[PDB]
Amino acid sequence: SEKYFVKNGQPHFLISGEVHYFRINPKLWRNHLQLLKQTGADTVSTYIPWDWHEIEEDDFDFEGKTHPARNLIRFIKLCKEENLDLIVKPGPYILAEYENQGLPSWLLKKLSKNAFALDENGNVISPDLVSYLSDEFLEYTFKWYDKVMPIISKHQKEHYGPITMMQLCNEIGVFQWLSGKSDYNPKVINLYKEFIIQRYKTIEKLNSVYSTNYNSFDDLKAPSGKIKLRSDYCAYFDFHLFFREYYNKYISILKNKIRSFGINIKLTHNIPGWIYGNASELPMLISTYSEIMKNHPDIIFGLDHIPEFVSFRNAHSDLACNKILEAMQPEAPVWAAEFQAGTREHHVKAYAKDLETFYIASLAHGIKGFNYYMFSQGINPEGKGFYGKTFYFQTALDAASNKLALYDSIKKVNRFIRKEQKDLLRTNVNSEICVGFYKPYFFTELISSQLLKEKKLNVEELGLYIDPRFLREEILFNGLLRGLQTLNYNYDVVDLENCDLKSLTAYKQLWITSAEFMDAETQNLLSEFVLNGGNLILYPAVPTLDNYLNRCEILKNNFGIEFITKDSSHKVSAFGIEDVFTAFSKKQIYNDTNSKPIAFTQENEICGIRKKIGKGELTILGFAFGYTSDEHLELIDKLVKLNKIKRELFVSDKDIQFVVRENNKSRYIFFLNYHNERKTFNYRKSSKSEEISIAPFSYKVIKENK
Amino acid sequence: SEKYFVKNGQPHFLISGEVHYFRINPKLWRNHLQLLKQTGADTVSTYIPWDWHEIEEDDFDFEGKTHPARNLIRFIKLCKEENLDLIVKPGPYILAEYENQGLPSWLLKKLSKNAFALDENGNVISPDLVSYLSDEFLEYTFKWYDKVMPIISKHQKEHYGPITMMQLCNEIGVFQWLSGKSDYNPKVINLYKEFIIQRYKTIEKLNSVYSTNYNSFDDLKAPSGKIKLRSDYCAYFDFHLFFREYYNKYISILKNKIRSFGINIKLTHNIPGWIYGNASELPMLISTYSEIMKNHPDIIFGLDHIPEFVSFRNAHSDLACNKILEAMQPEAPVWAAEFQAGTREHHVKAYAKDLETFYIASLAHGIKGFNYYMFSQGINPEGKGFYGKTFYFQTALDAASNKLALYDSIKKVNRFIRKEQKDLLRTNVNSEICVGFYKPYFFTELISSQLLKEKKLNVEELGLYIDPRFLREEILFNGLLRGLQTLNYNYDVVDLENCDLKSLTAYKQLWITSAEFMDAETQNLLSEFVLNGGNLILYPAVPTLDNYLNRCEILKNNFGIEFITKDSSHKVSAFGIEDVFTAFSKKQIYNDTNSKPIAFTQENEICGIRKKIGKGELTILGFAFGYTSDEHLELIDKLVKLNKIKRELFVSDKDIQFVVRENNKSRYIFFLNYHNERKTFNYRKEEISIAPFSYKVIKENK
Ligand SMILES: CO[C@H]1O[C@H](CO)[C@@H](O)[C@H](O)[C@H]1O
Ligand SMILES: [Ca+2]
Repeated sequence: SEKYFVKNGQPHFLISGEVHYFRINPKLWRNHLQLLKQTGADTVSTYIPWDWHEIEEDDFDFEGKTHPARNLIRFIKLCKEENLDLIVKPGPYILAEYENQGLPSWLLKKLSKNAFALDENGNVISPDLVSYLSDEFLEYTFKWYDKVMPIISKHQKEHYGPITMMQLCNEIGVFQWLSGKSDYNPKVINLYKEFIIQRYKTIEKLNSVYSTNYNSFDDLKAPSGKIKLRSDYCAYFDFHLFFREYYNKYISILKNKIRSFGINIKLTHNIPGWIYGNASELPMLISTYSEIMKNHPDIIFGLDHIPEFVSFRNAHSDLACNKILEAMQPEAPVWAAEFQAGTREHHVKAYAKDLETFYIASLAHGIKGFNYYMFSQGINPEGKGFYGKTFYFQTALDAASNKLALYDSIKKVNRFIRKEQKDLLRTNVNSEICVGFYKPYFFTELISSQLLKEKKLNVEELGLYIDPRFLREEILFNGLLRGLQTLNYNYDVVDLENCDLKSLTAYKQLWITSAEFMDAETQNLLSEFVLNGGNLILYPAVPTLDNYLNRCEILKNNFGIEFITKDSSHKVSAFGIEDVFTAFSKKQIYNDTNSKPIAFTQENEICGIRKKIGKGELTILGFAFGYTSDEHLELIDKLVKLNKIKRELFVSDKDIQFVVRENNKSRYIFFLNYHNERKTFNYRKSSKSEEISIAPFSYKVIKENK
Repeated sequence: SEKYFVKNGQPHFLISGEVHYFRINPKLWRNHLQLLKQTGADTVSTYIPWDWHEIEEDDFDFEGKTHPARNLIRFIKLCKEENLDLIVKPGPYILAEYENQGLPSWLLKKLSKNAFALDENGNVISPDLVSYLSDEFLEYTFKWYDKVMPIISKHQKEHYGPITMMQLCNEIGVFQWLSGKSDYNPKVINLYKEFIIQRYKTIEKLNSVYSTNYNSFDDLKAPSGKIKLRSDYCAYFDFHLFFREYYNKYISILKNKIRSFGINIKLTHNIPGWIYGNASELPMLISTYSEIMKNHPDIIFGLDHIPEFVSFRNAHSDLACNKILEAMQPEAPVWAAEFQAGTREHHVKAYAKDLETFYIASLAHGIKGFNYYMFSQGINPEGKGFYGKTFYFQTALDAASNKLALYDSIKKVNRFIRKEQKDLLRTNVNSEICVGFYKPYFFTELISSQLLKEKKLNVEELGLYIDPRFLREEILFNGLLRGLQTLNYNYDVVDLENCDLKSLTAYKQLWITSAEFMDAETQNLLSEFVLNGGNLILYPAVPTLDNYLNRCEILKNNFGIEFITKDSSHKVSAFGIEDVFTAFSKKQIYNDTNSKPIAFTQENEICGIRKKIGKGELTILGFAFGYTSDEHLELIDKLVKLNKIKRELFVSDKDIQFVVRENNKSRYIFFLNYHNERKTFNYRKEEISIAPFSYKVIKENK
């Protein structure tokens, strides 16, 4: 059942290293490639920068005619001579801390104003930020493709060349994110108007959903400014839906152009979202790719992991991100397109002894392939560095090809991977818990994010109290998922959109973190889940509204629930745990009918119940908790034990993390110490104990035959 | 010349541990105190919560009549029996994750609406947030003081009781910081109007400074909402000055009440500002106490240090805070009133091996005393915790007085401190670099902060491009100060306000991080400094405006500077360093008559010059850099070397931090490894290995 890369009909662990030929003395390219191969890597990865190769308009150099490091053709031939497969990434954007994010200086000087991303006042957001579907931008992008794509096509694996994969552009939308200023370019606003007319057909239908009074579609403007009315929320919701279709149109245009050159290799894209060493916003960015992933089964998305350090402060980010990619892309392996090696920022250190633990933790956490980014340091030639002359620090090789401390860490990890990959790639973890991923709670990058300038969404002005970003960051990502990982309970994540009921029936529990709104399809799905025999844990709210904040009481009615919303102390009791601190004064107070009351407010009013419905079980908690106290871990533990779920190991130190991965042949036990303490502990299988000592911020791996 | 606590006429390192009697079973009070003493700690510290002792209106229990943990008198007696001095903190606010931040529930139910802090519409901001100068709030505070202060008075050291210091209230102004909201209670606004009338005298004078069109003071409304006009910036600037006076009025009323009971012990206050393990906002909180510090030489402010971890990610925060407090409070020792021990937050781990290294780094960085907060965990009685049942985790003792991992680390550090205190407390570092602290750049807690989600200050709307918070956080705190500490160059900080020219002449360089605005007094000070023989480094702007954004070009004119502001690539070259990334497209381009050009834009326009002015030297850079590349460290190193300043040691590993502390007889070398790497190195003016996130201290006789 596992998804993994295959080479010659056998499991293959993809081990790539990033080596920027354009930032390395070409007399040293062969030494970099040999030293990468000698770590057991099978692949090398590089950007092909448009700025570097189209040196002036219609003046192309791929042969080193004008600068030796423009000799892409020679770099491709060296990869083949040194038995490395090649990933190529020709943009048009590369970012890569390259001046203008990779776009030619001559291009950005020549483009007219209507090629750029524009704010609502019509001003350029950034002199290096184009509008993706600008006619002018795509014409010049196509002329760049006309020159680089025949080279890529010629050198594909099917023609005995080394090229196995190509990335389209780079982290689509990472700029509408890192300004939260969204693109109000008129090509964009016109496509949005077409989208709305296609979605609603008549202004009367749009007015019935939004509760607006427009006389025609000509009166409807792109939403801007703060959300003050439920009608503003509806307009922005559709504007988020529109941006997902817009990014799908962009990548669709690039893909159709590439395929016309006879390029049949695997196409990729890369997911941004780590900043300052955690990834709690990454799920919002992956949600922007929802329409690409539905329409392009042949484009594999990989993660850009930037942990910066490896401790309890960020231990849950990589696992929650790996699980959420698997939920949105269940038919392809989970892989890291960019897998931190060294640091992009001199002042933000990357220690070999941290990253080595991150690499092993990533294996425990189900990664199936990765591209060390950056394996080799670079030096920017010709002033091309966005932020300074040196590209990356504390890498595996310096720019001169000297081995640095990280080289032996990568060789060690790669050696274990090559020894074990045949069994390790086929291992699963036994997850008895499924956590639901409700994508619409994530569709807020225009109105609510850690990066956005202006907070545009204030749910209280809409008569709501549960903010979808607060729910998905603090109750779900930093709360439930952090809590389950800390307690060593395995979970899977499932996308609730078009979700097959038969996928959900394998789990002992389904956990749904709900706001006051949820679409009829999902309310119906969860109703059927419980009636047919499922066990559902649902908090902090029974929803009563749909995605447009119109009445939808399907789940409430199907579960026989009556409630009133009342103010009380933040503290509740639940399952006999006193002084559980909850996020809101407002709580759902349930009437006790045909139920067991299991949580109480300070006034002893019922704010949680358990009941039997058809063949299934329902636990509802009308209050919000993440993981900000010890009472929160005790509560998660109690809820898991309601269905007699057990950890795989008894471990004497509750602060040790572990993962058991197994197939029919092999069992791997991964122990992870995310803490600055040398820990001595003992363990045994849940169905004579072994003693282990583990260093600070370190790991152990045990293999068992059978 | 050093400032330090004294005991028996000798230097004394103040070692206190926080132990909340009201959160510990009283059968275990003695065991907690004995275990604290056995670490070498000399003092114990606690709040005395108003809510806990005035159990109903005018019903006081200090003797455990109604709950055994209300026996304050017994706890004071145990402190004396167990040979510990005591710091008491009776509020009225204690915060301390205590319900209602320590105020009685019966008081908050009874107060009239006009006793509360109000929003601009007259709505109560929070049911536990009083107006500091409310007559009804102060009447009830005075009735609390009338019961608790005679007990404190009787138990002073003077009367062979254990009480040696007392804190007034707790983190005054903290609620306005966390919310970004000011108190618009009409009594506060009337005091603001009196402040403005006092400052300007006539509506004509205020109109001339603000460019307003008022016919009288009656037209004048307290500022609110986003700053759109230069006149709104002016009004908000004086609103910040007003709150600094308002906090001084409040602490003065408490102080005078306390002194009326014959309480002659040392009075204290505490400074917050750490967020997620860094402290780049704490200087803004120091700045809120400017008027208290000028008017109360006898109130010692201590720091609340909350590092959470110990690495290169936050290594610079505690030194920069200790140096700024020394600048603002030169006649008292720098001490930590709340010195992290364990963690307030279960999910935010506090490792003994991190905190041990933080404690030794704090000695390197000039700390003279501290109070481990929390030495002892607590259990909230009777649901009185703001949060869950437990108060703090990973402390030295759990609430039951079980020893935890931190206990042995604190005992080890305290043993070293007691062994070395007589000499270590009398050591200083030799700073040849002085960095200017310009308080008006910090006066922004109501309009621009890390906690204020919706920014009210947008300098581009005012025709400015250098934001004072960006400057003070990224160019100063996380840039210059981080860079100097990383490069192992000693610096001192100086308060530029009413600054003595004679004090600046000890230094070989003065570094000024300047926005486009600077008051006439500071422009004149820097003018006189250079003309008299000083070496000034000034960036990223020669200022041309005063604090009210009215023309003021004293420094520009006295230095013969001309410039045009022009847009160019972010990257410049400086002192032959190529590809120096700068924060702004806009840069100052200088006329170079009588000057030497030393920095260039991508098109070779002059964005930095050196010049001789009178007996002194000027280096002006018309661009902003912090520390976000290796070129930035190269540029700081070149600037320091312009005046032949040298590090004290050659250390073979540049990523080892050191501090040399000296007096006439004794030298201490502190080696700090802020990295996850075992490092081996040698040093000279001898080959040593230091574990990850660890330290080594070397003694040299001179
Ligand atoms: C500009 O984008 C870069 O920085 C952001 C913010 O850290 C990352 O999320 C992203 O993966 C990286 O490519
Ligand atoms: Ca001149």
